[PDB]
Order: sequence, then C-alpha cells, then structure tokens
Amino acid sequence: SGFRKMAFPSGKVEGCMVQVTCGTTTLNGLWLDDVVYCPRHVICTSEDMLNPNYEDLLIRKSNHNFLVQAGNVQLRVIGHSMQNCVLKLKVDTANPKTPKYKFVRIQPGQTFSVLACYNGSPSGVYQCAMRPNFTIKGSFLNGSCGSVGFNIDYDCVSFCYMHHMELPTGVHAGTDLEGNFYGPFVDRQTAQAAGTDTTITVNVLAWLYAAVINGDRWFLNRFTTTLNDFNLVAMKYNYEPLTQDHVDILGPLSAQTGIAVLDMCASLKELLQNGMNGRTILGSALLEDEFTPFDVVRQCSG
Amino acid sequence: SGFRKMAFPSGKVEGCMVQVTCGTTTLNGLWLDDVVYCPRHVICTSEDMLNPNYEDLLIRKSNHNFLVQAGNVQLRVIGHSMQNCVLKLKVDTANPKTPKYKFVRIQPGQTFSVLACYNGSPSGVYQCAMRPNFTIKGSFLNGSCGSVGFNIDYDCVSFCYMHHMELPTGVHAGTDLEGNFYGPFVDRQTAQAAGTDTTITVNVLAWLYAAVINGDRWFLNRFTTTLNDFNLVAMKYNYEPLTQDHVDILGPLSAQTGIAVLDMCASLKELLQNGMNGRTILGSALLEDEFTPFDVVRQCSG
Ligand SMILES: CN(C)C(=O)COc1ccc2ccccc2c1
Ligand code: NA
Repeated sequence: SGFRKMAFPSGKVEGCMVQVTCGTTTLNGLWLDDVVYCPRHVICTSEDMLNPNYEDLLIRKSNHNFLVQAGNVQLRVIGHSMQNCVLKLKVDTANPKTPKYKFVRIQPGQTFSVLACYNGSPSGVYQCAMRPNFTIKGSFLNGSCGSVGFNIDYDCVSFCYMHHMELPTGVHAGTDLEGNFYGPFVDRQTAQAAGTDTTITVNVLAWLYAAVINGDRWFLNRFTTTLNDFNLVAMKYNYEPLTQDHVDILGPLSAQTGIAVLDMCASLKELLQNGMNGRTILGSALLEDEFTPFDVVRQCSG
Repeated sequence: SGFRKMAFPSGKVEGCMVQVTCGTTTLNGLWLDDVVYCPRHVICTSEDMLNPNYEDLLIRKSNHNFLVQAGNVQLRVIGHSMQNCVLKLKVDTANPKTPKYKFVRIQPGQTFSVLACYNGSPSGVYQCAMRPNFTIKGSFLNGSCGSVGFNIDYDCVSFCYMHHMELPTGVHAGTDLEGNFYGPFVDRQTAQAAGTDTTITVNVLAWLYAAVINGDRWFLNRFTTTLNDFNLVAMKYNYEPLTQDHVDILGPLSAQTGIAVLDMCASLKELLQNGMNGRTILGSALLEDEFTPFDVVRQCSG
C-alpha cells in the first residue's frame, strides 16, 4: 500500500553526467557513447544573452576551447556540431557506462524524473511532469543547466528533457535531446513568459482511481456526466480539456475499479465545486495532477 | 528556484541490491563486501510467521537453502547468521560495486531516501521521514521487503533503514541495518498498530523558511514569541515540542532570510490557530513536515 511521487533510480543517468566548460561558463553535459550533449548557450558571453548568433559564435571556437571533465578525468574533444539548441561535442573516449538509451520527445501531461546536477556531479533526483504550457515546475539553482529528465523502461533510459533556463515566474524551460525546445521558448534572455497553466485533467482522474484502488471512496457520488458538460465545467476551473483519447486511456483503471470514466468525471466535478471539506485524498489536500494513468497502474499493480 | 521533495542519487545503492530466495519466498538483499543483508523473516513459512522461533528455524536451514542472484549471476552462500532481525548471508565473492558506507541509526524526524526494489531490481526512489511514531509513509507492494533507506554524505552511503512490513493502516515499519526495529514492532504476524502520530515542528519551520527563500511571504507577520508560549500551542495542535536545540539548528536559515526563528514560530502559531485562508505555501494546502533544516539548506543554497 501507500502512494508516493516516486522517481526512477538515477544510477544509469549518473554514469553519464559530465562537466562542460567554455570560457568562464561551466554547466552539465550528458555523455553517451562518444558524444557529449549540452545546451548551446554554454558558448555565450555576457554580451550575447540577448541576441546571440550561435552560428557566428560557434564557428570561432576550436575543439580545445571546450573542456569536458568526467570525474577526475579530462575528456578530449575531437569535434563539435550544433543540432538546434544543443551542442554535440565529439570526444575521443566512448562512455563505458553508457546504458541502453533512446531520445523521445514527450507531450504535455507526461511525467519523468530529473537528475539535478552541478559541475557534472548529481545532486538529487525528483519526479516532474511536462505542464500544459510546456514548462516544468522543477528545482534548479544556477549551474544546473544541462541536467536531464528521463524515464526508464526495463534497462532502457529514454531521455526526454535537457534543462536550459528559468523563466521569471520561477518555472523552467528546456529541450528534448535533439535540441528542440518544449513550447514557444528560445535560448535568448529577452522577454518571454509561459502561457497560463492549467491542471492536467486526465492525470487527476487517474490519481482519483489510485485513491479508490488504495481503498478511499468518500468523494464518489451517484451522478454521471456527459463529456461535453464535464469539459464546460472543468474549463471554468482552468482544467485541461478531457478528450476521447483520455477517456480511452483511462479504460483499464475504470475496469479495475468498476467505476466508469464519466462517473469519475462526475466525482471530479463535485470535488471542484465542494473542495475537500477538511479531508485528504492519498494524503493531499489538493487534487494531484503529476501521476499519469500509466504511472498509477505501475505503482499499484507492479 | 523551485522546491521539490528530492531523493539522493541512488546509483551507489542500486549496485548493491540482489535477489534473495528461501523456499517459496523471494525478497531483496543488500550486498556489501562479501555479506548479503536481508530480513530474517525470509526463512519463515506463512504458518511459521504466526509464532516464529527464528534461531530454531535457522538451525534447520543450510547455506544451500539460500539462493542469491546478483542480476544474472547466482552468488554462492558459504555461511549464515542472524543479528537481531536481519539475516547475514556470507557469500563467496565480494561485491565489486561496494561503495564507501556505514550503518547508522536515524532519529525520528530525520529524512532518508528509499530505494524500492522487487526481485532484486531497483524500481523507484523516494524521500521519507522517520515519523515520531517510528513508522514511515512509503509505497511498497508485495516483494519489496529488503528495500533500503539511506543518506549520502560526501561519497559515503549511510544505510539507515531496511523494510520489513506494512501495518494495517498502510504505513510501514522496518529495522536499521543492525536489525533493531524502529518502533515497538516485531517481525511476527500478530496484531500490531501504528501509535498516534505527531507533526515534526522543526521540519515545518524549515519548510516555511524554504518558502520565504522561494518568494512565498504572505504568512509572515509583525509578531514574535517565546518557546514556552509556542510549545503551549504546539502541544495543543499535536506538534512535537520545539526544543532549544531546534532553534539553534534553524539558525542558518534564520540568518539567510532575516526572519528569526521565534519570529517564524509566530507565523506558524497564527497558521495553526487560524488556517491558511484559502492560500497555499509552496503549492501545498497542508503544512509539510518531511523536510529537515539540512534538506532545505542543501536544496536552496547548497
Ligand atoms: C513513475 N515511476 C518513477 C515508475 O513507474 C518507477 O518504475 C517502476 C517500476 C516497477 C515498479 C514495480 C512496483 C511498484 C512500482 C514500480 C515502479
Ligand atoms: Na512574525
């Protein structure tokens, strides 16, 4: 029993974190096979943050301008190339700890673990979700750029996020490992703000099913709803639209608990209207939206 | 910026988890140097567990009755002995991935990371506090016994917890690595219950300090107080008494924010007596007590 926001074991990723230095700037890179991936803004100076021309900055660098340190071992850079917003540094040693891996670009609502690192050394691991406004509510201090987000499936690590920057509201923006940013953000220090965030409705529903599986039923009611009526209500609380795809995805949890998806939708409507009345659900006084339907089944059934 | 419940990187511990099977029972072991540590109740059948005589059941087993698998290899057991409630299995090969480590017993209110495992396979990591009633609020399914808790202090892993059982309210109980239970529990299938719990006051204060550092300031007020008057409020609201030691431990945070500890206790007094007025703190509608002062400093300054 019990329900916790758990992260993936970080060891497979720890063996890949290195430190990348360029000029006075030091941040983290991900060392896989003979390539080190890091954010391209490592090549920016004080004067470059607003309108950097990365092609012009990069053409002026030699391999020996990039210092890559893996533990106490300096790695030799033998080539470099830019792919969108990530730098790919060719190094002369393949990482012997390279796990089974792939790169996947995730969708809003998807969860993953972050290994926060500073100077190539991991600091901590926690679990995150890609918010509907394509930011993450992470925990990052200065020097954390290049920390990565990932899932693990059996022995394969799916890298999905690289941290680039913190926006003014304290949330965080970054790229997939092909260097494409999530959302409308760019690696410039000009004014950009995350769109209004919303609650990930399909995740809240999955988490209500988790509460039921763990033996808590107090929030159910005798009502049902149509999908359109649910969305008309939920949008008034800044909840994401619930689609037929989301209804299909919740099917397995519906079958396991005996509660139809639209019946759980009706319970969620009443919860938004009533609040908790001093109670909790799985130990929270708020509705939790950073567990996916997949996560819930995985943590409850194994 | 940002504040997340953060576990230590788990890689050093993943390299020590093995699968231990005795009879029909499979659970997890901790392989350090040439010893595997696991709960002694692995030798019990379901009827044995009703009233086990462990030294007697242990005499009846031999080395070959313990199958130990490190991933894909079977370790050969060459000796066995009990220390309190943990079984020590001497094996033929020392673990090459043994980290620098010590066995330490933690105090209630202290936190640690839990690496939840199944069939010797690490599956999830999360952060836990030792509750004042000596339980932890974990997430464990069948087969998680032998999962371990730990902290890391400058490349040294301090092992502090081994999981043994779930209580009827769904919280969990276990031992230190020397086999001594945390709390008034026994490894027997008898009627056991968690005692009435209390809230870890010094941790709530630490978390209020973390919120101020992150820009959440609405609960600060003009008032201050004394330990004696505050502890009157603490006792009334089922909070652990604040000692003079707690105030000193909070000293560094009280200086980095400019908010004195008893200045902050006045904010907490007001929150206990009046509630949160529909507001949240660091995205929580409850007062969080599973962050220690050290946890806040390491994440928000370190
Ligand atoms: C979202 N997140 C971190 C995960 O799903 C972790 O991965 C696993 C893998 C196997 C499990 C077996 C039993 C219980 C939980 C499990 C979790
Ligand atoms: Na005050």
